Amino acid sequence: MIPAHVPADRVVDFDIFNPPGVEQDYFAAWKTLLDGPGLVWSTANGGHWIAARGDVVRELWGDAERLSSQCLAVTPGLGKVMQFIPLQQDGAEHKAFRTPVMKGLASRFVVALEPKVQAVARKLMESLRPRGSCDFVSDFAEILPLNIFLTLIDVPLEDRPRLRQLGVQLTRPDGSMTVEQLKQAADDYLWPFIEKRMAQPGDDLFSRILSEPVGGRPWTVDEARRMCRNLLFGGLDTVAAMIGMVALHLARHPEDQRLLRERPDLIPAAADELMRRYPTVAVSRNAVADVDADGVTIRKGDLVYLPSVLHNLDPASFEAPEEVRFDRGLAPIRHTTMGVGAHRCVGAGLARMEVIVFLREWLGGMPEFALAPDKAVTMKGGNVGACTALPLVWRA
Ligand code: HEM
Ligand SMILES: CC(=O)/C=C/C1=C(C)CCCC1(C)C
Repeated sequence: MIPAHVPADRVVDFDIFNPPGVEQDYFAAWKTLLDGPGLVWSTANGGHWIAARGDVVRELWGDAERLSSQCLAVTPGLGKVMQFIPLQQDGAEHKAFRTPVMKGLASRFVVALEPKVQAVARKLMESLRPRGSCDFVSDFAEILPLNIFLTLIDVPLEDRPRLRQLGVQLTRPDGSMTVEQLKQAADDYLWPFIEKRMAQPGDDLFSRILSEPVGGRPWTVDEARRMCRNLLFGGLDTVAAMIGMVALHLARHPEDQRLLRERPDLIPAAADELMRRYPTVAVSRNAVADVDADGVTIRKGDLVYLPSVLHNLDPASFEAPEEVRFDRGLAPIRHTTMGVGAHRCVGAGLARMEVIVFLREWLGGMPEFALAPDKAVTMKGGNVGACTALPLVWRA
């Protein structure tokens, strides 16, 4: 049965956890919703809206006042549990908490972090280069995001090996452990780091954030719990997918690989264009006020799903979106990879550096890689799309 306020022509059954063809190609899968109305109602997953044209994706994603970030996901009970700070807050609450978190991730700090984050990326590269091949997802993409985390909070080097294992269970698969247990496992992982740094603040990421006030008052212990968790998680799944799609891109365009080994001065621009090119994040909102859009109305209560890839790769919003070209003059905030509006990734600057440093180490130190001849590339769906297997070969 469909609600009165949803025209029957807008009804689809698209399932956002498996768009069909998602395993073969994440983006085409999503891109099929372009041949249809700009805002449709999906009967899967308990019934919700999906934004399906870039103007709609972009406009709704900015409506932070009428579209709340509180449900977190379309899966009942998952928002209630994780309570991400800032990611799940509205209005003034969200303004207060965002300020010092943001300030923790300021340019000079990302910039200061460059050398250290590169060496990490390089060390991982070197542990693989002798092999002549690798499952890049499981051996690199899924492993660098946690390493960098370790380096952002500056854990002492002795501990890093023990803490990488501890951490590996929760970067991340699925995966028959409740939403509740998951959050317990990351709080337990994170807690020790929090005690040390609310006690003896250092100059790493968390200390910096934890010594700033929140609207005048000091962080409570639970808020730091919620905000740290949020930094951890916000930094793992998305970065890996991205680093993944970038290594993808290069295995399938060896000519870029040469453009880039020849013109390493071109890496920054290529990061920005690659990041516009392969965005795989999608978010939910819950309507707190009735919102008109695309000549229809979303009602208080309704859930809304926002795939960034229907903005960036909608040819109606960007010329030849599927072309990696170097003459757009597009500022990154003009596309929706890292989101839009009040909720726009605090970690933008850092991600972009992250990718750059990967390119710099991956293209400099490595020889010419390619896809393996007899192993497929496959991706997955959900909120953070990604490859689930990326077999890559090269002459050691
Ligand atoms: C691959 C790189 C990344 C991508 C594609 C990505 C994607 C996003 C997107 C789309 C949002 C907006 C979410 C929304 O409006 O619902 C977001 C926000 C957020 N990201 Fe990222 N992210 C990335 C990296 C990071 C990193 C490196 C960190 C921190 C270590 C991080 C921490 C956060 C947090 C806390 C927010 C919430 C901001 C708020 O509500 O004010 N992310 N990210
Ligand atoms: C449910 C969960 O464990 C992950 C939640 C998320 C993160 C950290 C990144 C941005 C939004 C999203 C993709 C929902």
